[PDB]
Amino acid sequence: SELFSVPYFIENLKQHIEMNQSEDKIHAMNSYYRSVVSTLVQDQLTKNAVVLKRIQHLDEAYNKVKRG
Amino acid sequence: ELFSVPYFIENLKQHIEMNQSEDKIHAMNSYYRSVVSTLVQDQLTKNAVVLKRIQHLDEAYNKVKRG
Repeated sequence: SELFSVPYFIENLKQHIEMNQSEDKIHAMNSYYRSVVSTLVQDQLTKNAVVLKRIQHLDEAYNKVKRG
Repeated sequence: ELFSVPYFIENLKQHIEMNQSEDKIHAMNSYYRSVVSTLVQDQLTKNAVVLKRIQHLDEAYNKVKRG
């Protein structure tokens, strides 16, 4: 719900997995992960603390989705 | 030297070669995810420094991928 939050990334990670049925679930997650981090880290407008927190959110979303 | 671009380029290549179940691109993504996770768990390095390490990793990734 909240922009760039854990549930936000959990939702996106789940949908990305569902949209790529010709790739391994874990690999689809890592692809989405690399692309998101790359975009966030290239952001020269958002505060470092905010950008880092967003990556932390994505990371937690990844760990949660992986368990399920 | 640590967590620098050349550093990640070297380690990316080592994982790609040592890995026995993932091809080039898949190995890079798995290495990347695993490293960023660690770097993000860092609770004693300044946030600016942490991001800078992740930026170098991304730059190394982009270089090894197009190269």
